[PDB]
Amino acid sequence: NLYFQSRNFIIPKKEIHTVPDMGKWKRSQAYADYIGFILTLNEGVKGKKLTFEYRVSEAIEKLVALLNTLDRWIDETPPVDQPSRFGNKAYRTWYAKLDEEAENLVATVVPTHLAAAVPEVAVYLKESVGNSTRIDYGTGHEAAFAAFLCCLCKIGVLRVDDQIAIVFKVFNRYLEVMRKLQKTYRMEPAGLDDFQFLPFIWGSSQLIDHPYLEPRHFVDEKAVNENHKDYMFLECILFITEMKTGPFAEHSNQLWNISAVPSWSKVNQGLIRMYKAECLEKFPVIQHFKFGSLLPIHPVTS
Repeated sequence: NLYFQSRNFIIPKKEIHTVPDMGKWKRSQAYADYIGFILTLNEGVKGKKLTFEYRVSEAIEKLVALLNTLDRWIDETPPVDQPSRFGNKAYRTWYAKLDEEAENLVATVVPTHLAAAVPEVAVYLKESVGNSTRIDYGTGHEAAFAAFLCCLCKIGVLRVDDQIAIVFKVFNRYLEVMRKLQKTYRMEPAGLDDFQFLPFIWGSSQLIDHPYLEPRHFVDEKAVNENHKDYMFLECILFITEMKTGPFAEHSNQLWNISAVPSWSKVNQGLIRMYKAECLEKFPVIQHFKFGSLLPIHPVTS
């Protein structure tokens, strides 16, 4: 992609200020590029297990290392006894470290000739792990992580051969770290799932045309337990059953209803529509999205 020193980068800022601003978002270059990216990754993983032998580049290993740094800091930042009954205030300590170190982290991944991109790209990383004031996490934070990855593709740090690894290695790791934050700091949800959305899209794509596992099986704990290592969708269900009390039909009714859909292809197609409507076109969710040079607010070009 960008082989020569590049300097025209912009610190991303909010542009969806009120509900009327949703039109400029839907027409934006950023939206087109973002949904394009999600769908490109969705096609790439179709029919493949997490154990598929995919290419792992240096950039991918550096991204995993960046996530491991975040994980280490959780370990270094234990929960505290506190008066409040919701999220644990140690999250704020952990978040402060990420906020101060985000550019340094991103610089481990971005080559020298793209140094000027780091401040722009790091804003997406900073925005992808929850809210320090509320100690909550939602699908807007997840979207910020996907936007971070998208930026790295846009500047050529990640390439087309990396697309399986982006989902199966990097995003997969990110979800592990997010689950650890959610559980360790008792984060509140900021609906399909309390916290996530994308892994259900990419995960259902893995299972398209599966010869044995059908959507009805994801609400069978034994099928989940026996197959979760191969399938991101099933790993998400396992986390829910660990986190929630009582019958699945009652605590996760949307997913329960989805388990009745006849095929994973139809699950995938439906989840894409649902994501666009309930995340990307939902002001309270997507108002968080920031726009710079790489994911810009200007109308999409032809």
